[PDB]
Amino acid sequence: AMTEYKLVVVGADGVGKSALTIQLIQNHFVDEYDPTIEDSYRKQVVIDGETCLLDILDTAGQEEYSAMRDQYMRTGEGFLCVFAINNTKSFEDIHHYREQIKRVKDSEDVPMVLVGNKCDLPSRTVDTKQAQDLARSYGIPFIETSAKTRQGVDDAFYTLVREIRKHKEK
Ligand SMILES: C#Cc1c(F)ccc2cc(O)cc(-c3ncc4c(N5CCC[C@@](C)(O)C5)nc(OC[C@@]56CCCN5CC(=C(F)F)C6)nc4c3F)c12
Ligand SMILES: Nc1nc2c(ncn2[C@@H]2O[C@H](COP(=O)(O)OP(=O)(O)O)[C@@H](O)[C@H]2O)c(=O)[nH]1
Ligand SMILES: [Mg+2]
Repeated sequence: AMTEYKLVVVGADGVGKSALTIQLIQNHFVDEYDPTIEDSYRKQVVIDGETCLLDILDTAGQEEYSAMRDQYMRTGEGFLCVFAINNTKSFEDIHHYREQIKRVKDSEDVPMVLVGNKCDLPSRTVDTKQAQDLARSYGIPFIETSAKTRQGVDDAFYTLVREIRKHKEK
């Protein structure tokens, strides 16, 4: 049987969560994917010769807390925490997303990757030092992505899978 990995993509509206997920699954860049659609997508990919079936939750919608949303997020094995390099507020928000993951996982050691998306854009307000300092504080990898050019997309998802394996057997 394939090995299943439950991945969850989190961050502010507009950072590129859907664009990154669609690049991974469909190998194209979507300009305008409905900002309100939250769904789980499946990708079969071989990583270090293991056939993986990724279950990727592309988050969306309102800021709502419930036992049922808590429990859904608790089943996540690994999280991509995405901000956009031209969105200071999305970066500032990362501490909150990590706090919510740590709360439902009741752990400081949750497989996570910090993803700085939209690296193709010229209007950079979050410098790489800010990103690297935050990831080092959390003890997690940082990787710059462009969903537009596809730079870093495979790297972000494969690295998260490897972080999950390092944490737990699969
Ligand atoms: C996301 C998320 C999330 C986790 F990563 C882990 C466990 C969670 C448990 C929960 O019950 C709920 C969530 C969750 N759901 C939605 C969430 C959501 N919305 C609106 C912005 C776009 C969206 C896709 O992130 C959905 N937004 C926020 O925080 C939004 C901010 C901005 C305005 C004030 N909020 C707090 C904040 C800071 F910086 F203090 C960021 N968190 C969510 C959340 F924790 C969990
Ligand atoms: N230039 C550029 N635009 C992007 C990138 N990723 C997403 N976008 C655009 O930013 C907007 C929001 O992306 P979306 O994936 O809908 O964000 P989400 O709200 O986090 O799902 C869309 O117009 C995307 O085309 C990227 O890496 N570079
Ligand atoms: Mg989206």
